[PDB]
Parts: sequence; structure tokens; C-alpha cells
Amino acid sequence: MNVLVIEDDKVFRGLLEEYLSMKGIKVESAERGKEAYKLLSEKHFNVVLLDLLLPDVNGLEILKWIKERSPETEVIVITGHGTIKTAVEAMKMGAYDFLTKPCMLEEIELTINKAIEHRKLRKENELLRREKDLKEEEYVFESPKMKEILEKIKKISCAECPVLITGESGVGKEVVARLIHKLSDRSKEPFVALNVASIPRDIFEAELFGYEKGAFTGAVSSKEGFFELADGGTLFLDEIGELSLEAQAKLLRVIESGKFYRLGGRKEIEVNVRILAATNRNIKELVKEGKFREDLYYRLGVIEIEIPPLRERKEDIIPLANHFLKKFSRKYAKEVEGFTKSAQELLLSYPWYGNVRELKNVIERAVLFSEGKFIDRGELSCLVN
Amino acid sequence: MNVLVIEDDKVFRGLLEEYLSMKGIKVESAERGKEAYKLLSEKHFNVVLLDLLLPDVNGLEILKWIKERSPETEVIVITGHGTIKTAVEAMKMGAYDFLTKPCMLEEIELTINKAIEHRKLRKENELLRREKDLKEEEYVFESPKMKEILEKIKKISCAECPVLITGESGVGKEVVARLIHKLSDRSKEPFVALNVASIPRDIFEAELFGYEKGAFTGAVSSKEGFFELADGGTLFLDEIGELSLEAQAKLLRVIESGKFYRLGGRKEIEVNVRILAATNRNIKELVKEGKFREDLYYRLGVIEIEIPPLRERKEDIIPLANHFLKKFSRKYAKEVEGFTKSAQELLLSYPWYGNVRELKNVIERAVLFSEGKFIDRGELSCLV
Ligand SMILES: Nc1ncnc2c1ncn2[C@@H]1O[C@H](COP(=O)(O)OP(=O)(O)O)[C@@H](O)[C@H]1O
Ligand SMILES: Nc1ncnc2c1ncn2[C@@H]1O[C@H](COP(=O)(O)OP(=O)(O)O)[C@@H](O)[C@H]1O
Ligand SMILES: [Mg+2]
Repeated sequence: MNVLVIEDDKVFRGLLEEYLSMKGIKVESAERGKEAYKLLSEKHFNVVLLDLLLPDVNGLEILKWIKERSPETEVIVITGHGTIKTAVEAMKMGAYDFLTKPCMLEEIELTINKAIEHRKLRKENELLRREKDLKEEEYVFESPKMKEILEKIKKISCAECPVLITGESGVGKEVVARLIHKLSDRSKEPFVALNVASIPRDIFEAELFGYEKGAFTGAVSSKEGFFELADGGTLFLDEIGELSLEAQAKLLRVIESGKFYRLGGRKEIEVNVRILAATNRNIKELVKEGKFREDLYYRLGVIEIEIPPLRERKEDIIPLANHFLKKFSRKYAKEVEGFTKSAQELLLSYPWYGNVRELKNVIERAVLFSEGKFIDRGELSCLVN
Repeated sequence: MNVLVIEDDKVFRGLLEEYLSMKGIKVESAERGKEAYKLLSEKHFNVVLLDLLLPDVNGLEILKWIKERSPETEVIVITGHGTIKTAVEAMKMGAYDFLTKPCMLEEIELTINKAIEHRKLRKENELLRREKDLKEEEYVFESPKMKEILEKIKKISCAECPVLITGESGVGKEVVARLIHKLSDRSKEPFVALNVASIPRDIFEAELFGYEKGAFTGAVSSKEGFFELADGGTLFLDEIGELSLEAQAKLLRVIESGKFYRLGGRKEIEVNVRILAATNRNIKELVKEGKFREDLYYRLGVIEIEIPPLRERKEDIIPLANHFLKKFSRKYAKEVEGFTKSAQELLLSYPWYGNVRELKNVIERAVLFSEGKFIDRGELSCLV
């Protein structure tokens, strides 16, 4: 980490230089504005200690210069006694915190550490989000059945009640839930996808609801749960039919009161989370067999979206295939432009029991083994029909 | 959001209540320490303004109770003028910040906002991190070939120099980069994976190194790149061959001095990032064709690990196949639990030129198609 100190006071300045020097942080100093601007033009800094009062320039201008160029640089303004208004103005202008010249070295340490933590937290947030953005995909709804399902999704998006998405696996259930959140008034809020079937039943509740210290053996400290962390957002539970009966009851409560207890808790907690659920099974049968609460089935089933197989929407097949063609043609550095005229026929003729997920895997393999500029019916031969 | 105000001074408690009101934040009050304790036992507050000087109790006492019970709670301490020393110790115990009774309403706003931002970033990061842990895979390393590579990795992760991972596609080069990271000294630091081919070249250089205003059409601001974001951690560049000659030059310098300039930049940046690269191609070739710099090639290959194809690691095939069947079976709630003997023999005899990725993709489709308890030779034979 690099720090830039812009102070005129040889005393206070040195104190700063020393402190930073002691913590193992690279430092550079500037006695005046013209020198600070020079350095600021040659080196990127993580933290800048700026004194609002400088001989040749008005500190505030430097702060403004810094904030326009690199908002990622934490900036701490330095001001004297009784100059709190400008410090507050400075902060309103983008300064993170401020130091009063003079002050305890402990104040210097705490203020600088607070700024360092913010930066740490800020970078982590950016990285995880940018990493997530890399995986963003664009969807295809060119079939009548889907074209209208899209419209219904637009109508239910801003509702606060739950949606139950059904259909054969690999049909696009999670995709639909993503759009529901994307088109809703919560879109900028978190979207959490949790597959109930793949997460260990014995860990699921602790993760969804969170737990207090000692609620179960192993629980050394207290941990928040997805419901809390996703507060204000949307929670998507895939394969809802695999929820334990114990878990089903707790879920019905949140859907009813938006309140719940952590495992081993006494304080009731409230959250505002839209719940979206999906299943590729027969829940009605699950209710009869007494494995799935009928009440929950009724509530989740208020708004229901049914996604039909790929077989029942051939208008989607080719478009989706082209989408995947391009996608993988990139990921794997290959020269596949499109599909042979006959190859397209095979695609349309196949039943795609795996549906879109199958369609995806097939094209990805076809593209990975592709030699020419096109994919023949023969290249789909070994892969499907 | 729930906040709890614990102030005895009637005027200051009014300001805090007003500000919290202006913001639309649910508020609750206490004038004496013991009243605070009751409320604190009833509700889970997100932020607490705690005055240090209370008639019956000492603020510090409540501070320690909160930091221990619910650490999740942001605590802002209050204190009179010229009493800084008590506030400093307060922060030394877990208090996020402090206010000075009295002060501008704006001062209260800025401080409270910073505490709300701190909580927001904390929870967002915990969430994004946990959504990632959810996608962690268990890795299968049974063959003796992979067994010894695992051993080599261990001796490597303790070094800081770059590593060039080579091997056919779908062989597990990225899986290996991750293990190198987990076993290294920067395991707790970030690991950033980027596939140079999957991203259009123009968008790539900007993303990796960042850019300064004017670097290209519309770049209205200066932006950090993945290199800065991965600082202190590890960066994995897959399909390293697709790097533009310009990108190669910047990478070279970062490997030599940890310094570089953003795209169209003049404000030097310095990072400490371990570099791991992968390729299924022959760099030596690309060098002669003048497509890849020779010096970078040598710097990246200081340590070079070749990950063999599946057909040369037959011991991994059944273990891999079983792992995948189990994984996709749970994912789709299927009743499949294994492969018939005839199925197993096919998996072992098929050459898997697409390697592990091809195996994974084929088992996924087999599970999607299945409706029984086992996958037979017929379901596989049509897939391969
Ligand atoms: N309309 C679509 N447009 C683009 N891709 C889609 C579409 N529908 C599904 N997919 C892709 O097909 C695969 C099946 O996805 P998914 O929604 O998870 O199905 P399901 O939840 O029913 O098992 C995913 O990789 C997804 O990105
Ligand atoms: N040893 C392993 N155990 C379990 N899964 C593996 C293993 N090796 C690779 N995989 C999986 O195989 C696929 C190929 O992955 P990857 O590392 O990206 O290959 P490569 O980088 O060589 O192209 C991935 O989805 C990965 O999770
Ligand atoms: Mg690869």
C-alpha cells in the first residue's frame, strides 16, 4: 500500500510520516500543492493525507481533483481547531474522515485504520461483483409459449408474494427466477440461489436461518443466515420439494410474517425477502404422500409459472443453439460460425429430454470437437441422435 | 433497519432521534443503562448509539456486552467535549466510531452513514463470499500421475514466482491453479481467474489492467482493473496465448517489478500479485511466429507443470465419473446412484479427448436422461 502526505507543518507531517513508516507503509510527502499535483500525476495512491490549508493552493481543490480521477483513493483531510465546517464540507465532497492538527497519535492510528478497512471492504466488494458480472448471460425467449411467459413474469415481478416455477429439469427454471428478480423493483438488491437438494439437509437450516453460539455442536460463534444477508432481496430455492418437513414449517412462517428465529435463538428476526421456488417434481403427489406440507404448497402455488419442455417449443431450439454456438466458440478459441442446414434439422428433430441444459452440453461438445467453420449433422451424430 | 439510542442528555437524544427520523430509520430509546439492557435482550439492533456517561452505569460496560453478544452490531459511542481519551479506549474495545455531544446534525449524519456503509459492505461481502463457497467442488486425484503432481504443487505454492500450467483442454489446469493458491502463503488472499479467450480483446486489457479517462471511446472515468483488485493475492490467466502483444509487455513488467500503468495511464500502480498462467498450446511456437514475447515465455515458465490427459490417468476415470454422478444426481433429485458394469467398462475404454470436462458433461446428460437407479452402457454409448 502507498500513501501520500500533503502537509506544510514539518512537525505534524513528520509525525504522520513516522507513524506510517512504523506500520510498514510506503510513503511520500509534499510540502505544497504544486508538488502534490506532480506526484499525484505520476503515482497512484491508496491513501492521501491532505491538509485543507496549504500555502500555494486550497486543499479542497486537490481533494476534488483526487475524487474526480480516483475515487478509490481514501482521502483524509487535516484541519485545525474550530474549522469543523470545512472538514464536514470536505467529507461531503468525498473525504473519508479527518484529523485535527494537533491530536493524539492514537487518533492518527484509529482514523487511518478505519480508512484502511473501508478500502479493504470496498475492494473486496468490487472484485466479487466484477467476478460475478463476468458470468452474466443473455437469455432467449423466441417461442410463443415462452414469449408470453415473459409477459406474465413482467406482471408478477413487482408483487411481494412467492412464485412457484415448475417444469422438467434443464428447462430454464432458474433462468426464469433470475428474470423475475431482474424485472422487479428489487433488481438492485441481492439474488440468492440455493439448491435444497444439493446442500446437506443437516446444514441447510443453519445456513438459511443462521445460528447462535452453541445452538448445535460445532457452533463456536454466531453466524448470520442467507435470509439476513439477503434482506431486501430475493431468495431462490431450487428443488424446494427436498426441504425437510421441519424446514418447510419455518419457511411457511417467513412467507406469512417475514419473521423467524435463528437456530438456538430467542430474539425474533424480521426480513423482507421475496421467495421464489422451483421444482421438477410432482409436489401434489408429495402432499398426498405426506412429505410436503399442503399449506406451504398452497401459498407458494398462489402465483405459478409453468415452463414447457424444449419439445413443446421448437421455435426456441435453433435460436438457443446459435446463442450457445457463439458463447462456446469464444470460450474455446474456435472458428465455428453456425450450423449446417441439415445439422439444424437434427436439432429440431431431437426430443431434448434434458431440454435446454442438454442442448447446451451438446453444442458445447460439438464446438469443442469442431474443426471447420461449421457444425455438420455428422458432428451432432456422435453427440445426440 | 433497527437502531437503539442510549442517551441521558435530553437535547442530544433529540438530535439523534431527529436525524434517524429524517432518514426513515426505526428508533428506540433508553435513558438508563438497565433500560438499555432490557431492550437489547428483546430486539436485535443493527446500530447502537451508546453514551459513555450514564447515571447508573458506565458506557464501556454496555459496549463489551454488545460486542460479545451480537458482534454484528455497529456501535457508535458518544462523549462530551475534551473527553477524547475515553472515546479512544471505547474504539479500542470494538466501538466503530464516536460522536461528541454536542455537534452539528451534519456531523451526526456523516458518522452514522459511515457506520451504515461499514455494515452494508460487511454483509455484502459475507454474502458474495458465501454464494461462492456454495459452488466449491471436491476434487478427485486418484491416479499416481495426479498424486505426484499434488506433491509437486505443495513444494511450489511456497514460492512466489509465476507458474505456467500446460495440458490439453478440460484436463484441469484451472483446478490446479486453485490448489496452488489454497496451499500457498496467500491462500486467504483473493484468487482471480480470467479466461483470456472468452473475453473480447478490447474489453480484456481494460478489465485486467484498468484504464484512465480517454484510454478509448467513451472511457469517461478512470477504473481499477482486476490486477489492482487481486493485490496481495493470486491471478490466474487461462489461454495465456491469446494475450495481445501489448498486454504481454505490461504483464512482463509486472512480473519483473510489480509495477504497471493502466490502459492509457500515466499514474503508476504497484501490486504484489502471484501469477499463474495456463495454455493448451505451444508457446515456443507462438514465440517464433512472433505472436508471443520470448522474455515473457521464459518468465512465466520458471516453474512449469504439465497436467496429463485423462487417457493417461485411467485411475481417475471411475472416481471422477462416480463423483459427477453423485453431484448431478442430487442436483436434479434423481434416484441414480451408480453405473452398471458394462457402463463402467465403456468409461474406462473411451479415450476422452475432451478430458475431464467432456466426462463431466457426458455424465450430466446421462443423469438427466436416467429414471432408474443405474446408468447402463446404452445411455452412455449414445452420448459418446
Ligand atoms: N431462455 C434461455 N436463454 C438462454 N439460456 C437458457 C434459457 N433457458 C435456459 N437456459 C440455459 O439452460 C441451462 C438450463 O438452466 P436452468 O434454468 O438452470 O434449468 P432448470 O432450473 O430447469 O434445471 C442453463 O445453463 C441456462 O443458462
Ligand atoms: N480432479 C478433478 N476433480 C473433480 N473435478 C475436476 C477435476 N479436474 C477437473 N475437474 C472439472 O473438470 C472441468 C475442467 O476444468 P478446468 O480446470 O477448467 O480445465 P482446463 O483449465 O484444463 O481447461 C471443470 O468443470 C472442473 O471442475
Ligand atoms: Mg481450457
